Amino acid sequence: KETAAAKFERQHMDSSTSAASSSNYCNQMMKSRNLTKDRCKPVNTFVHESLADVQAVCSQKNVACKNGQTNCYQSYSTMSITDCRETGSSKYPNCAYKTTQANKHIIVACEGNPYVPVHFDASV
Ligand SMILES: [Cl-]
Ligand SMILES: [Cl-]
Ligand SMILES: [Cl-]
Ligand code: NA
Repeated sequence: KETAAAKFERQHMDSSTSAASSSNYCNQMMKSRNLTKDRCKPVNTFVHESLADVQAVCSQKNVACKNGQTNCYQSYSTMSITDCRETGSSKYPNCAYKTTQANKHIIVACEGNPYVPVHFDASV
């Protein structure tokens, strides 16, 4: 049974590459992180920074989350990210994703002790 912090790591951290350099990155990563197991997760962002750098966002700019909560934090700097989105022709179990690489500020919700990211809210 997965902790919220561990779920964030599994869904959103990819420190092993500096960027998505292939159109098939999302198809491979959504599968290997078990985000296509019982259904195709429609949208998911991977962050290509160290875990420490992403955890540090919880001490950066405090902003509102989309849902009105006030435990969201926006990174001061831009980060390398890859947005993965199901294509219109995708449907389980043959999940298919579009890969879009970008450099953007990330916004995460943080909780707990230690105070760490538990939800990916958006990128700007
Ligand atoms: Cl898993
Ligand atoms: Cl996401
Ligand atoms: Cl402020
Ligand atoms: Na947790």
